[PDB]
Amino acid sequence: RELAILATAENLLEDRPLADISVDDLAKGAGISRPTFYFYFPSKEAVLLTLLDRVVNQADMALQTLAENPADTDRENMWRTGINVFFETFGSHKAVTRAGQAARATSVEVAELWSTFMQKWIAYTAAVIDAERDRGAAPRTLPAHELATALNLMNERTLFASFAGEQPSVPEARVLDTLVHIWVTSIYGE
Amino acid sequence: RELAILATAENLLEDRPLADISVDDLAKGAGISRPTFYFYFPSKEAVLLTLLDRVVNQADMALQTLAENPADTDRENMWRTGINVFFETFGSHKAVTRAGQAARATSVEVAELWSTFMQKWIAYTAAVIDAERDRGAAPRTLPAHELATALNLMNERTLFASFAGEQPSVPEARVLDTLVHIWVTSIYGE
Ligand SMILES: CC(C)CCCc1nc(-c2ccc(C(=O)NCCC(F)(F)F)cc2)cs1
Ligand SMILES: CC(C)CCCc1nc(-c2ccc(C(=O)NCCC(F)(F)F)cc2)cs1
Repeated sequence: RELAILATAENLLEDRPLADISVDDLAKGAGISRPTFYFYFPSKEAVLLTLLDRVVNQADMALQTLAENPADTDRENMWRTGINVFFETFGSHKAVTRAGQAARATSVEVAELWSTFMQKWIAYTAAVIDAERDRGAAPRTLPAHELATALNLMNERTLFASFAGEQPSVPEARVLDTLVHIWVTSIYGE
Repeated sequence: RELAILATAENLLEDRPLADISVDDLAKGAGISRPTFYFYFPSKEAVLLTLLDRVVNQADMALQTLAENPADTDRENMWRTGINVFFETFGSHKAVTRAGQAARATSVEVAELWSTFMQKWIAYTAAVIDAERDRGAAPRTLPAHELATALNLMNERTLFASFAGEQPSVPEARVLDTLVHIWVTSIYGE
């Protein structure tokens, strides 16, 4: 029934914002009553937090999997496989992505979740840049953590604008190539 | 008295969010009554829209001024002078920047203002990249408008995270050099 509430919420978020979804809407979709809903989640806000937590951990575990089983390809394709984790994971859950980013403004728990994982993904990015510099493949230009931070924030803004069809945005079918170019040139360029 | 209302609002936004500022707060600061406030602005939301409109046009007119009077320096310093318009203009009005970005979620007029100017700044960016390619200084890699869009969105997210001291963020004293590196490598890199 927890899974039914979560699937109901993800389905309804494709049609309307969390503000237009009632606890009664979530309960009906999961085949339970309102007070029975409160046995599983304290609020509709907690439901979105759990949905975002699932998608964020999905992306994180995919990047951990790549990290353990390196692809046998050139540096451009290495970075492309990493960015693609986020493109495919968040782009496969557009309504949770959209609603979760909007909740950053109003939910300390959402803001803290997003902050925690971005710090982790930025640290990992910087560690890989540092490894590329140590082996002589990348030049020692900017501080690696500072470069990693700007590239990770570029991807957050640019992928999510693309998925939402914002004006302006890179077309979704061009956004991966766009970001790979900017990561590879900025990491390997003198 | 319009200028007094606007100065009052900019001052109060340094201490608290627009949600915690009342029309009565703005009126008191400008030395007028509540109904007299409504003679100048329909809402506190319109006051923020005007503040954001002023800062956005300040940045736009600064970039127009640079465009007319080119600086006599290398390509890295050219791009640095352009990014610096946004760093100095928005970084000199941090409370309006913060409040204006937050209002994008709730105000169609704010969202449309921000969208309109980003389109203009992206078009100008793409026109300069195209000129650099035409003269043989930049290689024909990505579509220039797509590259321009991702670089402009990177700057929006990265400058505003820096000004807000978000975790994560590039330190404010490093953010200009960080962005200049990524623009120059991605625009001139093969
Ligand atoms: C083959 C193995 C060793 C992977 C090596 C390539 C790597 N890629 C990354 C990386 C991290 C973050 C993001 C990124 O997109 N952040 C932003 C996340 C989001 F959601 F905000 F967009 C994109 C790539 C780090 S190392
Ligand atoms: C010497 C003359 C000819 C200027 C040539 C250098 C140029 N610089 C730009 C440019 C445009 C936008 C931004 C930019 O930061 N956008 C994002 C704005 C904001 F506010 F969202 F951060 C940054 C530089 C375009 S051509």
